[PDB]
Amino acid sequence: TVFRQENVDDYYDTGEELGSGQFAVVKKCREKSTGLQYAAKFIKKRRTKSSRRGVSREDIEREVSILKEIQHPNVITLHEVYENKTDVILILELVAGGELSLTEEEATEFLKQILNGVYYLHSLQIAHFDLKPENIMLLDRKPRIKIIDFGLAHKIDFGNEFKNIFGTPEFVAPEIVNYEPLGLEADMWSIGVITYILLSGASPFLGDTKQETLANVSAVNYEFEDEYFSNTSALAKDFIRRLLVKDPKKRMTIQDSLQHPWIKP
Repeated sequence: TVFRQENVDDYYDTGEELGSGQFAVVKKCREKSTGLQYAAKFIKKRRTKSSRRGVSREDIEREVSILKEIQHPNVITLHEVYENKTDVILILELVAGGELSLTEEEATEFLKQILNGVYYLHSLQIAHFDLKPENIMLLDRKPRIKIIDFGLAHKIDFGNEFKNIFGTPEFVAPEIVNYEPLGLEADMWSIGVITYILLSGASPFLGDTKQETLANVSAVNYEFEDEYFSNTSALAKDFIRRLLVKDPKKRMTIQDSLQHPWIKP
């Protein structure tokens, strides 16, 4: 699939930088025709078939196709796509409040929005595969959150996928660490990690090196530290405990998480 090949600078003016990854930079921008503001994500293309630098066209097209499907208040939306020889430029909804220890009411206020967004995605059989605090942004810093960064997202048409998929060690599920088939359940593990950090300020599996962290993830090597959780409700801990489960089949689903007594009204 091809994208708009006019010069993006003829239609948008860029401003301050908003975000910056391995092969992508995000710039605030303004559409000349409407004055409306967006975030332009410049993704570097692979230059050769076997290069390791840049993002493969297959991966860029997958991200664009998924983004085109989504319209939900808790997930970033895609406005336009441009391209040239060096970059694909996604014109994305501007999320300007930056990245997301709290009281349980504050934590559940944000968590519920995360769950609503993930419920939408999983209902469409979209696994995000990169859920982590860095990918949970606010619109204005009770703020509105937006799930961002669909660079690892995959449609899960057969219940699972078996691809080269691997995010940030602190947040990946054991099946990712062990290179097993992956489904929607991996996102639910990541939500459990996010909830643990939201309530305590501490990362449940983090070791001194990436390999240690991954070994901890695979072994489900975490515990609730009393110094961090002494005033946290047992129901909150129950919610986390039913997500940080090694067997994906025994882990709470997104629907389970919405009906759990800590969440359900």
